[PDB]
Formats: sequence, structure tokens, C-alpha cells
Amino acid sequence: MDSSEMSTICDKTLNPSFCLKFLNTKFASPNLQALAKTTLDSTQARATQTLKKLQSIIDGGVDPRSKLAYRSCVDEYESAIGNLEEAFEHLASGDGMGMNMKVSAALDGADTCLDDVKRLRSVDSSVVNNSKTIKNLCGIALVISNMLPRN
Amino acid sequence: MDSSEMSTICDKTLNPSFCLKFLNTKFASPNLQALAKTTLDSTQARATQTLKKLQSIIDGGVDPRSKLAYRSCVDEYESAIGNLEEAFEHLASGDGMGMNMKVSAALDGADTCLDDVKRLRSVDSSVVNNSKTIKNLCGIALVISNMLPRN
Repeated sequence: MDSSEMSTICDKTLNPSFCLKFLNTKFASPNLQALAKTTLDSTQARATQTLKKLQSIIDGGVDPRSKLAYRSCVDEYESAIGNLEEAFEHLASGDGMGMNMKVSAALDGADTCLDDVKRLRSVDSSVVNNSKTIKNLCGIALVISNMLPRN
Repeated sequence: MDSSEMSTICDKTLNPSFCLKFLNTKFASPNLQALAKTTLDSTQARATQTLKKLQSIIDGGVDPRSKLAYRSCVDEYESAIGNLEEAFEHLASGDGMGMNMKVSAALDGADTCLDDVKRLRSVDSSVVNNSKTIKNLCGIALVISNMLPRN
């Protein structure tokens, strides 16, 4: 919370100290774990969505050529999901090293689906955006995991 | 979130803009409603606890003199709870005016239990602290409600 507004508010109560301690406790600047935990939630969500949509596009039928490219993405994402899950376990264990390994793996995954899908004459934007989004997110996670305190 | 750390983090990703937009969205400085909403939650919680404990002290028996002072507090708090509930409805409706009225009412309530209980030779600290705490909290709410945009 803005140190400004916080003081602008407490400096009007019959007990600034209490008010300041309360607001600071309630709206504190995020810690590294929390930043990482949020980022992984977003990536896991995004990935899950992509996997549900890839399966969909495939289930409704598509030309032999696309169906192959997409089936590729499906396999890539199933791995990605798994890696992200493990990465979450590591973040929980405070293992930034382990987390970093895992997220990198997922990032590739996302990246690979993109490749396996670029040469298509037409692609579902949903899958492309999500894959790029997931790469951006994963990038953030990688940075954060590095700042996690090591052994 | 610290504009510093935020930049310290995004300035290491292959896409600062995205990362910055993400983190800023995810960990944004609280708005007035949110500050008020949190404060009321804390006060409502605190009040409810006090009421459950006042009833308790009374249910287990106490000398005629204390039982009267406490029964007083019970009535004061039952009103306080109600006022706080209404205040919550107002905050929801964006009625800072209405909210302010209601919280003031509760503040008194808290304050009154304190009076009705000071002349006792001995008091349950739990009830005293909670009442002072609730007054501090209510104070914050009063300030905030005033900054809520008016008609």
C-alpha cells in the first residue's frame, strides 16, 4: 500500500500507530513465494485451458495435417502441465532450484507447441496466444525462482 | 507492490511490459472500498467474539454486580453488531455517509461497554481489549467512509 495514502489515512485517527500497524499488516508488499505462487497459478490455469481446447479442436475433426500438428501440441501440453505441477510442489518446498528446472521444461513445452503449429496455413488464435502468454509467465517464474533463498 | 522490486524483476524477463502489467494487476495498491471492507470485516469478527465471550462469562455465573455490568455490555454489543451489519450494506452500496453513521453508532457501543465495565473491581481483559480494539478499528472506518466518493 502507498506509504503516502497510508499515512494520509492514519494521520486522522485517534491512534495512528494502531491504524498504521493494521493497514500495513493487511495490505503488505508481496514476498517472493507469494509472487511465484501467483505466477504459477496463472500459468497452470492458462495451460489447462489450452489443453481442454486442443482436445476440443481435435475431437470435432480437422484435416489430417492439422490434427497431427495439434496432437503434437496436446502431448507437449500434457508434459507442460505435469512439469508445472511439480514446479508447484518445489515452490512449496522452497526449492527455487527445482522449481526453475521444472518451469523451464514447461516453457519449452509451450514454445514447442508454437513451433509444431507455425507451419499451419491457419491456426486457432486461442492456442497461439495462450502458448505465448504461458512463455511470458514462465519467464517471470524463472526470474523469481532464482531470487528464492538457496541452501 | 514496491515499484522498485517490480522493476527489479521485470527488467530481467524477455518481456518487461507483459511482466509489469501482470504483477501490477496482481498486486495493486488497495482502493478505498477494499480498505473499508477489510476494516469492517475485522471489526465484525472482533465484535462477534466479544459477544460470544460476554454470554459465556454470564452463563457460568458471576456475582450479581458483575452480571449486571456484563449484561449491559451484551445489550450494547448486540446493537453494535447490528449497526456494523448495516454499515456493511452501506459500504456495499457505496454510501459512505450511511456507513459513517452506522459505524459511529457501533463505536459508541464499544465505548459504552467499556464504561459499563470500568467501575468493576475486576474485569475480563478479553472484553476490555476487544472493546478498545473495536474503537480503534471503527475510527479507521470513519475516516475511510469520508473519502468514499459522495453523491
